[PDB]
Amino acid sequence: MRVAFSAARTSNLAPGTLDQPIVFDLLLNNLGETFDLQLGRFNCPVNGTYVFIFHMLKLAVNVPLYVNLMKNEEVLVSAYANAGAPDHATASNHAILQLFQGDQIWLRLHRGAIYGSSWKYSTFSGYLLYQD
Amino acid sequence: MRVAFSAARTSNLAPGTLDQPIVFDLLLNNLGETFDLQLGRFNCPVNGTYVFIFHMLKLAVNVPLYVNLMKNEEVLVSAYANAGAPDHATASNHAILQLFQGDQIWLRLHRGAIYGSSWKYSTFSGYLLYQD
Amino acid sequence: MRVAFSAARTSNLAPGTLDQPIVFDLLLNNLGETFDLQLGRFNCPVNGTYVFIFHMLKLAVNVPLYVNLMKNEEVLVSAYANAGAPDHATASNHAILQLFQGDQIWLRLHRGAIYGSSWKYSTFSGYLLYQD
Repeated sequence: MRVAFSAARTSNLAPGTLDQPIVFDLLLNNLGETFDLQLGRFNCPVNGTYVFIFHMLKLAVNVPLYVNLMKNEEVLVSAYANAGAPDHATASNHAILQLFQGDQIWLRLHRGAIYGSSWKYSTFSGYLLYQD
Repeated sequence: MRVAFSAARTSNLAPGTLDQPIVFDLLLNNLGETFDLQLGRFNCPVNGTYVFIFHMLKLAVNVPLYVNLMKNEEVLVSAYANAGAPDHATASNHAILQLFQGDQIWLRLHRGAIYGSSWKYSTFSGYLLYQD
Repeated sequence: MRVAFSAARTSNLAPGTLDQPIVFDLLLNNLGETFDLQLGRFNCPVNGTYVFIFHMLKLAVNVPLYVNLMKNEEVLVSAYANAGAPDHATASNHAILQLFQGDQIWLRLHRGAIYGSSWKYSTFSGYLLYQD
């Protein structure tokens, strides 16, 4: 009945193929124990309205970053970042939606690469707003 | 007593003049039925503290994007995006405020143009945090 | 038991040294009276889960912007912005965490400079999600 997670990447993610899940290595919060770091997946524990937000810093290489917020296998919302130079830029978006118990929410690295360090530029959080 | 909307643009918005409302074509959520897609307006149904957030991806043209979050006819907070090249960039901000029943919250495209597609880069959400 | 602040900078901040606090001059909201504008500090009034978010627009000079969300003296999460030219760009991030009464949350300008005007590009908000 109370759910809130906040996760960060503290090391770089540069997958060898397109459309890979963004796994996280650190949790700033995991109230309700709903977030699986190793899979990078939020497991919905109760039917309700949930809020999600993410900020992904891209690696400082001249290659764009595309990120999707996913519900199961569906793209919900997306973000783009590109510096037009070997520099960082940030891909961010948010969503509010009704979920059912068992729904999985996760972040997909469609294309590009993500910067991770102990300063936690690259973050992903969500919480239960209204139960039902 | 429970209010949450999340809207997206799935087609481009390139108004012919400055200071035009950002209309939305798709709702990811409309708990409480407070958001009018066609006008792009949130109609406050009850006095309370509300949270708003937006992410607007600009068209890939060398022209900056300025967006205002509006309360009735007043600029509340603003966002800027510019790539310095024919590339996308994202204008985002947020606000938390006390509203009265009948207040209207909406997004204004001050200058520039907004990218819309089925991948839903360009989003606008809000919700009731505390009733009163 | 109900806490929500939203603050903005309406004038430029260009500190003479690294790692300075971002003070705010304007409050869009201060439900619970927890935010000290002059220090730019949120004073946690009750143990609970809190959400924070910020958007900082950098000055239009070719110098990057680094911002940290701080808990007492600890970096929680960070943001970067750079245009690669004399142009604005936005440093944003968010976090959800458990705090105790007496904890202080604030924004640190690690390096760079922040743009402030009446259009309120540069914002910082937080609220109590769950008391306990």
